[PDB]
Amino acid sequence: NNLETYEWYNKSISRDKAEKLLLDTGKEGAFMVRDSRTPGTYTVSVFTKAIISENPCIKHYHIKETNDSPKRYYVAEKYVFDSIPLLIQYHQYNGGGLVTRLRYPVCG
Repeated sequence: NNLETYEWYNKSISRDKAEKLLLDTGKEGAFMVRDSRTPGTYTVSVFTKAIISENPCIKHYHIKETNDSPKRYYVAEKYVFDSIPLLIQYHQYNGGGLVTRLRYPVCG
C-alpha cells in the first residue's frame, strides 16, 4: 500500500527531497506523498509556487491514521480515509484547507 503509483507518491522520499523534486515541476499546489512509520501513515508533499522569501512553496502533509471504519488516515483532524489515495483523492478535490490540497500530485 505504498501508493507507489500516484503522481504524488514518492517512496523512500524525504521532506527535504520532495521540496526539491516538487520544485522541479513548478506546479501550483503540487502534491506528493512519502511513506513514514507509526500506524502506517503516509507523507504528502504539497507545493505551490509562491514564496517571495523562498519559492516555490513545498509543504509536507502526513496522513495520520485513526482506526476508524474505515476513516483511518487523515491530515488535519479533518477527513480521515482508509488510504492515502482516497485521503489524497479527497484532498485532490474536496479542496482540504492547506496550501491548496492535492492541487496537483507530483512524483519526482
